[PDB]
Amino acid sequence: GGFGNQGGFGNSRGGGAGLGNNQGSNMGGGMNFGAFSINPAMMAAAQAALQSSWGMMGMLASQQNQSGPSGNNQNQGNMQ
Amino acid sequence: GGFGNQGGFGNSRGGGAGLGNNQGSNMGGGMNFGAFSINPAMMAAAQAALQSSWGMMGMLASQQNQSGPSGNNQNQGNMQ
Amino acid sequence: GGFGNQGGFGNSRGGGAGLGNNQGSNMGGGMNFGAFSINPAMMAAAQAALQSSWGMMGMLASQQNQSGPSGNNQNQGNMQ
Amino acid sequence: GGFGNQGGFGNSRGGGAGLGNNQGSNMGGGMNFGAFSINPAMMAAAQAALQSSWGMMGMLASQQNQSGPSGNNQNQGNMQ
Amino acid sequence: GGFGNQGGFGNSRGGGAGLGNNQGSNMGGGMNFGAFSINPAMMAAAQAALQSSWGMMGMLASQQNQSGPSGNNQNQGNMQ
Repeated sequence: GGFGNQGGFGNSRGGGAGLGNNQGSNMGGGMNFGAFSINPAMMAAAQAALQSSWGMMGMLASQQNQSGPSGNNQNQGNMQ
Repeated sequence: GGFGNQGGFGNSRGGGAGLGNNQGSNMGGGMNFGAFSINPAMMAAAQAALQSSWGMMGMLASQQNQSGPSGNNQNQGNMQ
Repeated sequence: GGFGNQGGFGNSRGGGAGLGNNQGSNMGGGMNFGAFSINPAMMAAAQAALQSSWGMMGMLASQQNQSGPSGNNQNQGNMQ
Repeated sequence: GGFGNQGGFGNSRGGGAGLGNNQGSNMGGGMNFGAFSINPAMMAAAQAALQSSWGMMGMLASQQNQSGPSGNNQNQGNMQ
Repeated sequence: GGFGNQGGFGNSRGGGAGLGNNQGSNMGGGMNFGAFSINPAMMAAAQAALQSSWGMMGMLASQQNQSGPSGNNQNQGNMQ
């Protein structure tokens, strides 16, 4: 058998809706997703840190260090 | 048999709705998802930290260190 | 069997809607996505840090170091 | 079997909508995407850092170092 | 089988809409994308740093160092 393989999606008259087959990956931190819809309305706001991993080896090493956001200012306006 | 393989989804007349087959991965921290819908309305707000992992080995090592967000300011407006 | 292969999507009368087959990758930090829709309306705001990985080896090494955003100012206006 | 191959998408009467088959790559940090739509309206604002990877080896090495944005000012106007 | 090959997209009556088959690449940091649409309206603003990679080896080396933007000023006007 293989190593680390991923089959396809939505074929041969595909259908349905979702999130599938993620390895070591990040989805979010301020994001909107709309499809096949009528009059959608969405709002997102995030202050965040994300860290992820798949298959990691190490010897006398240091791997993945993250220091988050600090000391920022932000302003977004209105939408009529 | 294989190592770390993932079958496909939504094929041959696919259907239904969901989240499946995630290994060592992160989904969230401020996110909206809508599909095949009429007049959806959604709001999300997050202050967060997320950390995840699959298959990790280590010897005389340090792996995955995270310091979260600190000292920020944010403002989002209105939507008529 | 192979190593690290990914099948295709949306073929032979494709259909449906989603996110699939990501390895070691990042999706977000301020993003909107709309398709096949009527009168969509979306808002996103993010202050963030993201880090991701797939298949990593190391010996007497240091790998992936990230220091986030610090001390910025931003202003976005209105949309009639 | 191969090494690191990716099948095609949207062929032979393609259809549907999404994000698929990413290896070691980044999508976001201030981005809008619209298609096949009527009267879309979108706003994005980001202060961010992103880092990603697929298949990495190392010995007496240092790989991927990132110091984020610091000390900037920005102003965007209105859209009637 | 091959090494690092990518099939085509949108052929033989192509259709649908998306982002697919990226290896070690970056998409964002202030970007708008519209197609086949009526009266679209979009705004993006970004302060960012992005770093990405696919297949990397190293021995007594240093690879990928990035110091982000610092100390800038910017102003964009209005659009009636």
